[PDB]
Amino acid sequence: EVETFAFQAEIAQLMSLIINTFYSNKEIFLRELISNSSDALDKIRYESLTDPSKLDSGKELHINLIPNKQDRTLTIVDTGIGMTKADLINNLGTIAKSGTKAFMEALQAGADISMIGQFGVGFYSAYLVAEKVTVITKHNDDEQYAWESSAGGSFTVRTDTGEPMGRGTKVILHLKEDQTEYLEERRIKEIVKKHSQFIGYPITLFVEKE
Ligand SMILES: CN(C(=O)c1cccs1)[C@@H]1C[C@@H]2C=C[C@H]1C2
Repeated sequence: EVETFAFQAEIAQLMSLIINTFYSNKEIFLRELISNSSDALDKIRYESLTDPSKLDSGKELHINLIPNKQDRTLTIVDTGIGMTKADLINNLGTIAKSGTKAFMEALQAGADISMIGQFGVGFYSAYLVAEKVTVITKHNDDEQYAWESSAGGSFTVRTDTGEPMGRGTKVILHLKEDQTEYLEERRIKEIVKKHSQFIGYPITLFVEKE
């Protein structure tokens, strides 16, 4: 059972601006997604101080970067707090409406796409490099869900039947054909060192077996 939803109009306009604007500095997408993972890890770390049982679904707090040249995917996995169904369908998009409006005003005033994280809508920079994004997520208070979108104004949410995650979020970037540099180990290392060197959780870059 797959449910299909329209993006709010502002968010659809934002993703079309991200997909259609000429902007060469695409690598900032990785900083934004790692920043999101770090925030999610911060959240479960704080909550577990007053309720240790929140870590029953996994005590390790980390971020894994998993390129896959065969599937042409880059996966960012964290063991943070995860996202509920209502987060996916309504809450986070509602919050993103004001930040989207502010970011688009700033872009008219001379800002540039690299500043997107200062508005809280950095996730959508994934569409700088990805033609489709799948998000698998598990919150302690809800079931495991798959969110997916190829832009175009709509997204889907379904219950996930894949491997159980425990707790956290997995962002699967289905990369555009000309963005496969972000599958290369030395390129990912360079980007993490440049933009994410002080993230307070272990970031493990998986290497490919082939
Ligand atoms: C995956 N995703 C996130 O990881 C975060 C965005 C902002 C803070 S976390 C989002 C959930 C909903 C589905 C995709 C977007 C909107």
